[PDB]
Amino acid sequence: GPHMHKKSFFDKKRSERASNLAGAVEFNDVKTLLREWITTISDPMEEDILQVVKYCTDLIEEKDLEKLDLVIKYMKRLMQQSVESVWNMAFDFILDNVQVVLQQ
Amino acid sequence: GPHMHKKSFFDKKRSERGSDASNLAGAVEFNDVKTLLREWITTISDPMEEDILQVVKYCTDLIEEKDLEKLDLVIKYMKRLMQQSVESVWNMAFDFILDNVQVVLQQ
Amino acid sequence: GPHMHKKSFFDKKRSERASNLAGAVEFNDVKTLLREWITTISDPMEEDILQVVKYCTDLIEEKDLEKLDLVIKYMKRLMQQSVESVWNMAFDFILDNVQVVLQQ
Amino acid sequence: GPHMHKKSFFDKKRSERASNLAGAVEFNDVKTLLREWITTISDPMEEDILQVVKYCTDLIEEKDLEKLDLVIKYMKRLMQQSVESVWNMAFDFILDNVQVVLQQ
Ligand SMILES: [Mg+2]
Ligand SMILES: [Mg+2]
Ligand SMILES: [Mg+2]
Ligand SMILES: [Mg+2]
Ligand SMILES: [Mg+2]
Ligand code: NI
Ligand code: NI
Ligand code: NI
Ligand code: NI
Ligand code: NI
Ligand code: NI
Repeated sequence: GPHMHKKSFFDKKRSERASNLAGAVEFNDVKTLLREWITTISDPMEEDILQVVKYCTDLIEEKDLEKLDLVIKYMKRLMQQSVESVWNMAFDFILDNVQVVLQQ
Repeated sequence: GPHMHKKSFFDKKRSERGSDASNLAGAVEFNDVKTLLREWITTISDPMEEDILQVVKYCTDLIEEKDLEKLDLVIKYMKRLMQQSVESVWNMAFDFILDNVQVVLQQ
Repeated sequence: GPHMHKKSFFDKKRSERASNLAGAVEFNDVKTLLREWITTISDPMEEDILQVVKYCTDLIEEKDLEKLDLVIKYMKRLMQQSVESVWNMAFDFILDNVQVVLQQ
Repeated sequence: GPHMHKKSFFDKKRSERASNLAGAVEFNDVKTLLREWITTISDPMEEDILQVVKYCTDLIEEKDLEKLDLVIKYMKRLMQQSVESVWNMAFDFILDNVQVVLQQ
């Protein structure tokens, strides 16, 4: 019967190419991915949001809090700039779930 | 680990009433149907695939019982409310509902 | 492209008809639904498993721990009787998630 | 509230590493992945089943019908050998969806 296709952006980008987001390790590569994600996709997928949360918590795990601050500040800018409420809510979720691991 | 909760609007509403024949979350009559519709587009910021597909089924069930008259109203109502949203997710949800309904109508 | 349909058993049963499972309030009605679910369906759906967990936590909420014990003991029997690992795992998940709410 | 985690096996294996299954191109690599998937996982995920269907259709796309026959014959053996009905049904779905693309 009728169906919708939920395509993971980060799965595609990883398929096209140690804390990494869709394979990207360096901050300039990571911000290129996040820019393409936020500006190209209209509805962020749960999988992709959770893949970003894992990247951030992996940064916390390897104590690279410098990169984490850059990643969060960049996402804050782009996602809060968005006219779409889904991207505003996606940021709150990412932030709230990162804060929890930081506060441990 | 971290998680998101995808709650079905029409499942909730069917639990609150529920059922009375073609229905949307239990609602059979147009005036109770446009009401469940009314409440969905207006409250929910991100529509769920389940709810979108529950609407498509209702519409195709109308086509099935040849109630093309009620179907005209149901689509005409959603065409009104969904197209007039600022959120792209609701614009895309309408295209999907329409495109899938048109296919069955065009048969 | 190709796709799979996840069909909710409890949604169907509710459609065909204050703590309730697919509309059923009385224990004899609830055990009839659970019997039909476990003995009729080959692969339990996440939605249906979570709909059972909600019913069980709603019982805890209205302090009807008598009904809850009957519901769990009945599901233990039927789901552990199953040859299919999916039904065995579905029970563990329901039990583990009910214990959490009981322990609160 | 209560939740289930659907972890993609092939996403994990691709993350740990032109037609490929989770990065694996050569048949011995592909059969190693399929063996670990079928023998390690109790309930196959929709995403992973659809990732296998995409690999087979990608083989059809590059006209490598030799590799496709090896992949299907191997999956037939392992998935039909399984005690779990979910794996028997997963094979039928993969085969039926491959036949559709072959019939085009
Ligand atoms: Mg917040
Ligand atoms: Mg269209
Ligand atoms: Mg346990
Ligand atoms: Mg399953
Ligand atoms: Mg077949
Ligand atoms: Ni279908
Ligand atoms: Ni979790
Ligand atoms: Ni439902
Ligand atoms: Ni499709
Ligand atoms: Ni939760
Ligand atoms: Ni994935």
